[PDB]
Amino acid sequence: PLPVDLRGKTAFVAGVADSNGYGWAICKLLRAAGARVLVGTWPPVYSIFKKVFDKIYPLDAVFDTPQDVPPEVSSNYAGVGGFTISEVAEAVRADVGQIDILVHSLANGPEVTKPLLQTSRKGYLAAVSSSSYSFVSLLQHFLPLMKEGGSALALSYIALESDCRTLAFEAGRARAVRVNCISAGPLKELESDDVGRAALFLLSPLARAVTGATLYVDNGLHAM
Amino acid sequence: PLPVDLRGKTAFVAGVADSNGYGWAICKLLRAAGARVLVGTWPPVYSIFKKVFDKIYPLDAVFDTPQDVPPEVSSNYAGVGGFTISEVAEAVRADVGQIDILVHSLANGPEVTKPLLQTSRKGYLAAVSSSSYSFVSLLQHFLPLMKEGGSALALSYIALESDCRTLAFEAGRARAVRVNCISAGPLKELESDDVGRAALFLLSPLARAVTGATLYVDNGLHAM
Repeated sequence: PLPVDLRGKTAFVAGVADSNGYGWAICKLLRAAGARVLVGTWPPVYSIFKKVFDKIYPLDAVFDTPQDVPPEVSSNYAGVGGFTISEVAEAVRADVGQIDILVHSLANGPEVTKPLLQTSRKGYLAAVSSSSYSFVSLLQHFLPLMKEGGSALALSYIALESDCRTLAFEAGRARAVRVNCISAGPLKELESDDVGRAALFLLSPLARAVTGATLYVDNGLHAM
Repeated sequence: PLPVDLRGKTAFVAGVADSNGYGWAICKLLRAAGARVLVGTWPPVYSIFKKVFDKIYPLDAVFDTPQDVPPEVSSNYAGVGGFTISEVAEAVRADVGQIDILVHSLANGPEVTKPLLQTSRKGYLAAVSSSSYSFVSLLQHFLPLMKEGGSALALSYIALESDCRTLAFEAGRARAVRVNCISAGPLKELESDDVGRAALFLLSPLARAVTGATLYVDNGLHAM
């Protein structure tokens, strides 16, 4: 009925913080369906890991290259091995050469919900950078490494409907790579696996004709 | 990973005209997942069937009550027995009493895509009526027979994003029924299997947290 065999494919999933998170859920769903799973985890949580997935890398998706990492954040993060997006993507390439699936688990609560008059330039751009741009970059740096017909999904929880359709167009002409987004509510009950299943579906041949879609997994919350 | 077990559930699929359509596809998919499939077919094509689905009814979703059927259509459609939406819904209720799934396959070609200045009132309202209202009515008359937590899907192929979100809200407060829509392209390419599988996903417990969604199964055509 809804067959999902990912055995031969491998996936890189960015943004795996805790256990009861949507990101972790997806790792299982992909791992269960047979895919090979590479994970990019916030540097801190990475060490308490390096000491579900077939391989893990430290990754702070808000940094693109070493030059963006401020001297303080730098030495802190100590002896971990490049955590910026360009560095992790290099590592993945050396380690597997090509991936079929790309997932970004992007949790963004505080800002971008705060009324504009109460905001600050630095804090407003930090939320844009962190809540939406990071995915653009992660895709930018991982796209040249994705098989044609690969699939990318950006997950946001707790309007990228733009970047999505746009990145769907750009990544499509580029390598015929589907790009989709899931906008979830915090976890009419909503469990991680609710997002994990919708995620799994979009990320598989089952949705081969689906790209540029934003699906709200929030029990009717959005627009209702 | 994407288990779909509909055994103890029954569905009424409206539209089913040909054998190489998305509608027919979904009947098989639902049946395959174990569901009991009730079919509403255009009166004419129904007489050929009366000679996948566990039961079929003659149905012209553009008519709500007998009084809507003009004498030219009455006498023609002959000896089929009540094909309006109110009459079919009555028959389904008598035969099974309650359904878990409702699907509408709407095919709307040339009309409604034609430039406004090039249209006529009668022809404009005729396209609204059958390309979108028919679903409102079909849902209006079937909702009372749907189990709480039921699932409804409007399929349009070859605008109604808010009409979908609206019916999602109303049917939500009402019977806690999910309402979603697929906007497909004509028959990586695009085959019934693609739509039918996305249909199956939204209609199953897998998409339990999904309502008011409009998903374009058109290889990125729309939104790009």
